[PDB]
Formats: sequence, structure tokens, C-alpha cells
Amino acid sequence: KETAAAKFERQHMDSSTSAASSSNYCNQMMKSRNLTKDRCKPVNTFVHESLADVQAVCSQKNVACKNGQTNCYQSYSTMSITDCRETGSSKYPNCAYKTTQANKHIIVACEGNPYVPVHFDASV
Amino acid sequence: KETAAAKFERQHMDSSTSAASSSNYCNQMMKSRNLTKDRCKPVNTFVHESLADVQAVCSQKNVACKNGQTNCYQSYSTMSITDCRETGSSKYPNCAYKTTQANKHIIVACEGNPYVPVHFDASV
Ligand SMILES: [Cl-]
Ligand SMILES: [Cl-]
Ligand SMILES: [Cl-]
Ligand SMILES: [Cl-]
Repeated sequence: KETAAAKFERQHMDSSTSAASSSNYCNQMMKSRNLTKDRCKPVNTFVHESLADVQAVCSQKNVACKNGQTNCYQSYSTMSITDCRETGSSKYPNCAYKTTQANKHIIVACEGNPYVPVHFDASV
Repeated sequence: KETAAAKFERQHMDSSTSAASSSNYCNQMMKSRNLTKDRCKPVNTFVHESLADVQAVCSQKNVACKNGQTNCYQSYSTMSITDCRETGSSKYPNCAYKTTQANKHIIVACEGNPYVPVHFDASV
């Protein structure tokens, strides 16, 4: 099984580009990160900052998570992100996603030693 | 019991102001909308647009909700929003919230006739 930190990296990190460069970014990245293997993952956010900047959020502002847990943290700065969400044309195995690029603060849940991101809760 | 549309209005609409004007906006609004009555609601977003503009999102872009349902819609334009999330100092009945104002697209789930917003899914 994948560790929770490595699953967060695979699902949410895309440091190789500054921003989504096209409307087909999400169809390509949801496929390549293996988020459409047996079903289309409905919603997923990628963060276009270094892994170190995203890990650093775990020592920034502590805030509640949506589920009421207390180990979420909100980045002090906005980050470049792309949100991917399935469109009404999406039908597995032919998944199809809308790509929305934005600059937002991110909220992550952190756990472990090292204390690192294990879930993406939201952007603001 | 409150209808689902009226609960969405009470929890997520604040058309009376263009934006949060202070850091204490969320402590005041979470109290006044009765979101701290028996426990502190951990996370809640208010939208600073008219009710008609938010209802209109239900005929805009259809997108998956985070839970995989297919009745979510993303606003075509960004809207003024304030996200309220409890801080580490929050301890019911002394709830305390961080106020983050932003201009983001909103995602809502819609239901009914009239087909109107019944849940706030996320901002992008
Ligand atoms: Cl994989
Ligand atoms: Cl996500
Ligand atoms: Cl009430
Ligand atoms: Cl909310």
C-alpha cells in the first residue's frame, strides 16, 4: 500500500509547471497520476509549487478541517493550483474533466514524523 | 425543520456587504447565523453577491461534486466570498474563527423545483 504522504504527492503535487497551460491539462494529469484507473475520480486539485513549499504549510496557520479535525493548516501565501472536476460528458473509462487554474491559499491536513501533508482539504 | 434551500441561504449568503471588512467578520457572522449554537461549526463560506446571482449558478457549468454526485455547478464568474474556519484558540462556547476574504468561483449542489442551491461544495 502507498503511504499517506506519497498518496498526497501523487494526487496533489505538480511542481513541473507554473500553471495549467491548456484546457486538456486535467484530462492528461488525472490519467497520468492514475486517478482514473477503475473509476473517474470526481474532483482533484494539483498544486504548482515546490514540494518543499507545500510541506512547509504544515507549520503555517492551524485551522479546522471541514470534517472538524484540528490538524489542518492554511498556507500563508496564495499558490498556483489547478482544480480538476468531471464534466457532464464524463463516462468511465472515458473520463473528462474541466480544468480551472487559480491562485489560492491551500488547506492541507498534516500527520506523521516528519509532519507532512496527507490530505488536501480545500483552497481559499 | 428548515428546508434545504433556506438552510443554504442562512449558512452561505451575505448579500449586505461587498466583502468582509474586518478580522472579526467570521466570529460575528458564525454567531448571528446560529452556526455556533451547540458546537462550533468548523468551516463555513459566505458569499457576498445577490441571492439571485447565487441561485443563477444552478444553470451554469455542471461539474462533479467532491462526493461524486452530478448536481453541482460552478459559477462562470468569480464572486466575493469569505471563508470562516475555527482557529486553535477556539473552544465552544467560545468559538473563534479566522476570516479569509477572497474572489473565487463557487461550486454549489442544486435540487428542487425551483432548482436552487442546497449545499456549498467548494470555491475555486
Ligand atoms: Cl500509481
Ligand atoms: Cl482535491
Ligand atoms: Cl436559525
Ligand atoms: Cl462551507
